[PDB]
Amino acid sequence: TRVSDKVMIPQDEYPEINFVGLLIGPRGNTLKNIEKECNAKIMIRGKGSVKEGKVGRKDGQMLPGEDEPLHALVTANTMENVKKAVEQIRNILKQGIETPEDQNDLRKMQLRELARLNGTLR
RNA sequence: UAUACUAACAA
Repeated sequence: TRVSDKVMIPQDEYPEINFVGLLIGPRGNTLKNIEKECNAKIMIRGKGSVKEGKVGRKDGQMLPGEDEPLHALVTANTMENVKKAVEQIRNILKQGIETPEDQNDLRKMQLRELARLNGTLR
């Protein structure tokens, strides 16, 4: 008895940017956070998901990157738990680094969650 | 020049 629900990333305009980053966190703060909240399982699948085609780490495609577009598959037990979980996740992607007019100034805040956490805050 | 980027977990 497990429910699934991934978050679609606007790969039509943006590649994967901090969508995978912010959604993850340092090592995976955002991932484990929502995981400990509604008992969900965050796992981004697609091109830029497991830092296999980005910078920082080593290069060398290991997982197929021609099928999955760019989404963060979040599992759980009930649709309710995964629902609220996906909600926050959207607040991270939907806004990403080009957050709506609601904020915009805090567009870089998605990087502060990790920064202020590891002292990486300006 | 934190001018913040973090990639895990899984695949």
